[PDB]
Amino acid sequence: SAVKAARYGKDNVRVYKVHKDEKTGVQTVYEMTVCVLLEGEIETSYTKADNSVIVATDSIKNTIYITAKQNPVTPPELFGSILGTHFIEKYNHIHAAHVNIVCHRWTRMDIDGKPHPHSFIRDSEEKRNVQVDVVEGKGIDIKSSLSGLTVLKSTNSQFWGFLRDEYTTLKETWDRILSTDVDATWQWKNFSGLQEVRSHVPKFDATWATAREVTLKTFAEDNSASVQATMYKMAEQILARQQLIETVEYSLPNKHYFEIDLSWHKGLQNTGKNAEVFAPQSDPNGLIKCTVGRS
Amino acid sequence: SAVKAARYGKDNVRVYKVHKDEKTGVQTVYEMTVCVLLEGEIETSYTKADNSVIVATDSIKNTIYITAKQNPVTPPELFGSILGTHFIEKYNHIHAAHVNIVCHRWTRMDIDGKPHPHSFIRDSEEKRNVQVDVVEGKGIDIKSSLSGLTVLKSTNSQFWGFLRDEYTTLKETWDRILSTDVDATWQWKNFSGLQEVRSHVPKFDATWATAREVTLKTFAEDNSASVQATMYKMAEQILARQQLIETVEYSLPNKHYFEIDLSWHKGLQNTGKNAEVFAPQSDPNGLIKCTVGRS
Amino acid sequence: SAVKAARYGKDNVRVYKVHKDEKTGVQTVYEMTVCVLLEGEIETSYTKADNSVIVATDSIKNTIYITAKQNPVTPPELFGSILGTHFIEKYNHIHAAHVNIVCHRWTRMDIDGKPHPHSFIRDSEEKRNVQVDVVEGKGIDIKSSLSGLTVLKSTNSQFWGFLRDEYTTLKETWDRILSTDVDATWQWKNFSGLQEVRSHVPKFDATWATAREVTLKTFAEDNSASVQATMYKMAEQILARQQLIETVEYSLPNKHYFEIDLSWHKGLQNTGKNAEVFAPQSDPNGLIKCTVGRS
Amino acid sequence: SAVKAARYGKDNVRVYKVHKDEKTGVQTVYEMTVCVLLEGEIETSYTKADNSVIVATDSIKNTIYITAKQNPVTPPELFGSILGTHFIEKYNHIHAAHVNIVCHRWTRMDIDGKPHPHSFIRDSEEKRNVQVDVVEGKGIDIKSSLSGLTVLKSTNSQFWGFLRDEYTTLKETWDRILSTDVDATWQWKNFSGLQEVRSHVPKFDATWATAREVTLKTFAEDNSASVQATMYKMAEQILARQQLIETVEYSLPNKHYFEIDLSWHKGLQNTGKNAEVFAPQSDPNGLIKCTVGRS
Ligand SMILES: O=c1[nH]c(=O)c2nn[nH]c2[nH]1
Ligand SMILES: O=c1[nH]c(=O)c2nn[nH]c2[nH]1
Ligand SMILES: O=c1[nH]c(=O)c2nn[nH]c2[nH]1
Ligand SMILES: O=c1[nH]c(=O)c2nn[nH]c2[nH]1
Ligand SMILES: [Ar]
Ligand SMILES: [Ar]
Ligand SMILES: [Ar]
Ligand SMILES: [Ar]
Ligand SMILES: [Ar]
Ligand SMILES: [Ar]
Ligand SMILES: [Ar]
Ligand SMILES: [Ar]
Ligand code: NA
Ligand code: NA
Ligand code: NA
Ligand code: NA
Repeated sequence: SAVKAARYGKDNVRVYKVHKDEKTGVQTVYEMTVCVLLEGEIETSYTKADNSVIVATDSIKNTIYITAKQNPVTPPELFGSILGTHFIEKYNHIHAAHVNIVCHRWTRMDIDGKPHPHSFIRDSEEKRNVQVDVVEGKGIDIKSSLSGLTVLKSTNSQFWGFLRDEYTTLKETWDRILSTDVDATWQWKNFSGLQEVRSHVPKFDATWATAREVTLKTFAEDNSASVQATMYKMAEQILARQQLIETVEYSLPNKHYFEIDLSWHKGLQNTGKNAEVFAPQSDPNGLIKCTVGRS
Repeated sequence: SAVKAARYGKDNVRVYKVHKDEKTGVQTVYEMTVCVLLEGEIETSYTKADNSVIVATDSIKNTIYITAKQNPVTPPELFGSILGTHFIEKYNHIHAAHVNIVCHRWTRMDIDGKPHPHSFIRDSEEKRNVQVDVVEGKGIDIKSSLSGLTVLKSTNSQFWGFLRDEYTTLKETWDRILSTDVDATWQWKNFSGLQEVRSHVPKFDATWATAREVTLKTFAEDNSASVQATMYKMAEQILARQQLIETVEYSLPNKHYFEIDLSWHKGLQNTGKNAEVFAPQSDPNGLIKCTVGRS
Repeated sequence: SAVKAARYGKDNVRVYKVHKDEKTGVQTVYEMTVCVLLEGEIETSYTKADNSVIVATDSIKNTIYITAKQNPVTPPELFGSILGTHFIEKYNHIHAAHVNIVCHRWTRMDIDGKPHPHSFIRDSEEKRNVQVDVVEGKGIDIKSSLSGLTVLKSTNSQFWGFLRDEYTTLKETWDRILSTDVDATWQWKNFSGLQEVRSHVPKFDATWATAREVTLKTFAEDNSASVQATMYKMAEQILARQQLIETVEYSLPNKHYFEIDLSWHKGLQNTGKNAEVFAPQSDPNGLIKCTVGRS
Repeated sequence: SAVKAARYGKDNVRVYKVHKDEKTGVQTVYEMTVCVLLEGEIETSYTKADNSVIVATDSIKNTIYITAKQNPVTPPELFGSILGTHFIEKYNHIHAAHVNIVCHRWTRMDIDGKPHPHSFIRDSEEKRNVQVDVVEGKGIDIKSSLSGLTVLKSTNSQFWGFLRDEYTTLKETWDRILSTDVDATWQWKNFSGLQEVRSHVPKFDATWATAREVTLKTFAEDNSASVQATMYKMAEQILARQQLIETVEYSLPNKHYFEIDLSWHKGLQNTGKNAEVFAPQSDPNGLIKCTVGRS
């Protein structure tokens, strides 16, 4: 036997950081969950009980906290790049660092219409994420994403003209509910190293803001022919607005809301134009995926 | 043997309802999860296989959908009262209906600064809940609550002057992080029946709004001596603002954020006044509970 | 305003303990999650920022670990009694300790048909639990439970002769699937203190084993008329087998498995006697509860 | 813009099937969760609102139930192959079917030492899984796995001789707890189509049984130098025992159990040789991955 592939490190490292402006009193908080997995000349740790090649996962955890102490943790694309670059530069035998960051929302509270200097609310479990792959000799590959953005529209969704055969029961509809959890990923041009990442820093927050705004506006305004057709419009708009993105990927559940026929009870009319009460379906769910690039 | 207590019915009934203003085009959505459990002269279903006394849980589910079709589903205090009253009035042998409703957030989207007529976002997993106990001859007992309201303040939290003995390691602090998930419950005066509930309908949304506003403002503005002292201030303010509430109950985790001593690494200073990077603790957690009434 | 009720302490305290027989080499592991909440003369911590009455939740956590070091952690009824008794005896102003323990399964591995001396498997997420309420002057109230015991029978379940009215669509059946997650609780006679608990120690493991055996055998062998009728048989048998139990409580979901009519496709027969493929329903679920005592 | 990649279908399809031997009365149950995603000439559904190319996700769901009715659902490698082959053969424009199956445990109950004919227990949340990729012109690629197999050993785990630098605090140890959740995957030789899969059917259950037995025996018996060294031994043994497997992959968390120094309290000794009470750590966790092939 032989090792064909190997990576190891520390997962689920919870990190908080505070910035304190001691001139204004304004405090800003950041909270994330970090995973760092390393690759390199480590096969002997598996094959020969050779722990000399192991940078302990416990040491990787310490390094995450130290790096957060020594650097801004925002945007997460930059933090992940600094952290990944540390491992491949520090250790001659480590050749790749794979950094995943989940950013948790701490939105400043408005109290009596004024932003509070040091109080925050988790406005929803929506995440901003990065996957930063730092590969010696191959630069820095960044995928940025938003996930767990849960939305619903009560009309201006349609689904008709689909294939109908002996497996088909689904009625065509010209007016349905559409609800999803948005998972949207934008894949950056390869960066040569930390300098090139730093040269583009403002684009990270700006492209995340664009991706979110385009997702919400397209969802709300598209008289949707399908999940497929609506998600493609989101992707093409995001590509049009940031030349440093190569691809946009959407992964969208179709979280079904079924009509309830109540006509068996006192002739109640609750279908078609009279549909008011629906049964949200926990499972199963449509799952629709696209990766869109430049033609 | 004998039945000392019995209740049964349907749990986890997911319900959606849409209101459509066909004059303005504005659509409004409501989504909840409903549980209805019945009590009454039902012991023989347990003791003698006597299913004649069982209103099938499947029929309870149908009744939830029918009631939602025939009535507004807001405020949940009213909906729960209508639903509970249905079972004790319809069935001579059913003497109590216990209705629990969890209300899910669907907040109207703002697109280009304008409220969208039919698109919504789940802004966080915060819930508004009711427990409505409709008991034949004993009226309607309502407990209203907000839950899963997750907040953090980065300073203006203290914890000192606690008991110190041979079991104590905790350092006193005059400046710490405080984070919790707010579970706040207000218990209404007993109502005689549906008419009395209906006579107070506006107070339900108003008292929920008060409970939330008081929670957020007190949390943000109290230079906290403890979770105990801060939560008591929230309760006393809510009681002062609604005479139809008898008690306010808070159940608050203390979601700890630990300092990380980094002085072992290049003399890094990350404690006390220099604390920037913290380790959020998933478990264990302080758990602090109060029920506050009028003196 | 005034404090009507108050309790506080530490939740979600994960504890592991190992016993090592250094004569046989056999090691035995225990893992639990502990919650301790205290009551007593603590209202001033809420009303006057008086932290002098607070035994810090951090100190409660330390005390859990110290108590586990100084005592066996099995059976959990005894451990919870020792832990609760510590707080009301140690602190003059603490008058109640409420101890909840969840016991996690670590079942010894059988390797090549021989029990391994120090390797364990989590055979399912089934829990053994206790709630121990130690109240100064009122002794020790223990509720023992098993929970998350997930079972299914593919036949010998029936449901007919239930109430049928204008809310009813459910077809009577003489042959259905029955599946549940068993939550069974047995409530002990009040104990005067730790000595009386210790005098009954063997009964705790024996009564848990009885409750589990009776649950499984009754579920498997009862040609069930309803969840109600089957659960009552379990309760009456457990009461018959342990005179120191006062009540037995079951809380059982009816985890529905729906027939799928496939007759629309090539006349496939998949209902009634021909039913082979079913759709497990995640929600909603029947929820059936009983408390059974001696007549 | 252009579609670079696209797949869609139905996720989270819960399926139950019963087999009834009407000669012996013995009933056997199967429960799974199925996902089917299709690829093919479907880009116009995204780009031009062309629903004619869409086999509705609802129809994919119907097809899963119909296929389960018409075929055995075991082993899952065969069921997934039949299901995937259906879509690429039935639809000229569908060129790939990606079938993921999670198999849920329903283990026959033993009542009074006799196997019960129709009663089952979920002995733990351990899963048996398949990923079956059926690609027109490229045959059938199967990855088999077991997941959520949670184990602990209380000794005969070591971790020393790892890299020590200015980022390192971890003490070397010659005796620690090792606990993990086993995720093990074996990747089959490419199969030309359904006939070749069928020709190997007995090997699926046999190789799953081998993978589980080798995992448990190696974990229990290896005086472990690291997670790396132990998992490699499992992989090399599984490869040695089934020539139709090309690779074995393990993904293992190191679920840490920390010593608790209690020497601050009455000089209690709970470290090193005296360590009895430990603090299970929910997060962070080491994460160790290998893919092993033939040299
Ligand atoms: O088995 C282990 N492998 C590692 O890579 C590691 N790092 N810290 N502890 C560890 N234990
Ligand atoms: O066993 C059952 N009990 C009930 O009360 C019920 N209601 N619907 N189905 C049911 N099954
Ligand atoms: O606010 C707090 N209340 C307490 O009771 C406590 N105990 N430890 N830390 C604490 N913080
Ligand atoms: O938007 C949709 N896309 C689909 O592919 C689909 N299939 N069923 N319903 C559907 N809705
Ligand atoms: Ar952070
Ligand atoms: Ar969409
Ligand atoms: Ar609703
Ligand atoms: Ar608070
Ligand atoms: Ar334990
Ligand atoms: Ar039952
Ligand atoms: Ar199945
Ligand atoms: Ar291992
Ligand atoms: Na390197
Ligand atoms: Na009645
Ligand atoms: Na006392
Ligand atoms: Na095809």
